[PDB]
Amino acid sequence: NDHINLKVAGQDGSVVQFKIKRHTPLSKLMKAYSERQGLSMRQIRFRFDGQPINETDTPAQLEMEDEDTIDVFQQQTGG
Repeated sequence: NDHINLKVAGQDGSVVQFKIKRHTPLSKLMKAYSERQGLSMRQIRFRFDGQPINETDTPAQLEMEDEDTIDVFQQQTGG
């Protein structure tokens, strides 16, 4: 029954938690989050303690234990 409780805080004043294993990439959490929230899979950015992480993350997610907070933001910058 080992699961990581990630509390992602969206810039739109949205607080949502997710329960998953610490042996998989952020692609799962990011997708399930973006898909559940109301975004796209071509414009996302996860901020963890000022460290922009992509959906293809893993090492950092593995380093964690369970109690970790994140901040989902939307920044692309065109031009």
